[PDB]
Amino acid sequence: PAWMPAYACQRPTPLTHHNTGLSEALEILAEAAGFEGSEGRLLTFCRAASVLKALPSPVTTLSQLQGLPHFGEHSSRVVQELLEHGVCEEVERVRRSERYQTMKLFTQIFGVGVKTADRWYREGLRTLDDLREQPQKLTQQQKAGLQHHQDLSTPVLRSDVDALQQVVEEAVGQALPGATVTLTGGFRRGKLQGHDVDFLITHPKEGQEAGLLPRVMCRLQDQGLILYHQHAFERSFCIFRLPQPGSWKAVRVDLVVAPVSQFPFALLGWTGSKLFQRELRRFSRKEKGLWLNSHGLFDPEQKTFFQAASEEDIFRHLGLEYLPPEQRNA
DNA sequence: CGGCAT
DNA sequence: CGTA
DNA sequence: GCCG
Ligand SMILES: O=c1ccn([C@H]2C[C@H](O)[C@@H](COP(=O)(O)NP(=O)(O)OP(=O)(O)O)O2)c(=O)[nH]1
Ligand SMILES: [Cl-]
Ligand SMILES: [Mg+2]
Ligand SMILES: [Mg+2]
Ligand code: NA
Repeated sequence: PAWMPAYACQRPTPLTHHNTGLSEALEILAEAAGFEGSEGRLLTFCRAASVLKALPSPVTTLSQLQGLPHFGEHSSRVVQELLEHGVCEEVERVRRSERYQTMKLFTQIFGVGVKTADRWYREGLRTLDDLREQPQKLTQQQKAGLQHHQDLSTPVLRSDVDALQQVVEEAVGQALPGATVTLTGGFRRGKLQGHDVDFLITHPKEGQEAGLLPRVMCRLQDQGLILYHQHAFERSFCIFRLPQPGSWKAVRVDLVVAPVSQFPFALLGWTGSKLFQRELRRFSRKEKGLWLNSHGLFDPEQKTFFQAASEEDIFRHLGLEYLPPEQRNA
């Protein structure tokens, strides 16, 4: 064989695709690699999973893997076992292990990463109740993640997004006339549910957006909408008290402010997917010698930044065919 | 061998 | 360390 | 784990 470029940013990956079972097994091994501190193995298994998402058809025979980037002996054996038996022993052993289940439980708490989760695991902790019993071990961020864990485990729906965008737009418009709010993250790629809602805020006049995020946060807090926030800043990782009929639920909301000169770069970065953006930044540095992030695209030889008005401008400058957000689901 | 996004 |  |  199939046409398959080596970088995920070089091929469309739609929201709905084939090979979900194969990819899900490889993503288990990727997650497990991360839990053991092997970020390189995590990347390869993520990349191999992503290749299967971009293929035109279901993989039914091992021969359909011939020539594909990021498939070597290990990833191919996993697919082979799934095709020949419907299960992969290594994947089942990982999935059912106490280590994997506990690390997954702890790292899905807001404020907990692999290193913290592993420290707790080595100390004998296994459940969220164990963590509540030892609050000396917890940052304020982790306390918020634990306190709202049940709600944060509930998928965020489009109806939630629409309600949240309205209250964010109200606060932004109170804080700075003419400022705008753009939905980014997974919902912009067409995802129907998510773990949070991500919003990008800017203003058409360069510089007007300075100091905006603290003013937005104060106005949301005054409406009773903020359960948790981190506190001059450009990114806010919040938990909102989202009104529901007769009640409310906690929802993670991320806010990012960019000057309008940087808006295309921030929109590109925050629309994702995470793997798509890692691969795009890798492509930029290795194939073009340019450094890419949410602020800009830097040429370290001329010592200049590329001026962009659109995401299309950035793809074109990197020599890449443009992909709309719904084809960035790597 | 070492990189693996910023 | 955590976060996007 | 895979590859530049
Ligand atoms: O490590 C990261 C995490 C996120 N990002 C970018 C891409 C990602 O799509 C976007 C928003 O991050 P989220 O964690 O909110 N992921 P997403 O919105 O894609 O999915 P969901 O929120 O449903 O998990 O920010 C990175 O660049 N690096
Ligand atoms: Cl960034
Ligand atoms: Mg998101
Ligand atoms: Mg987010
Ligand atoms: Na976490």
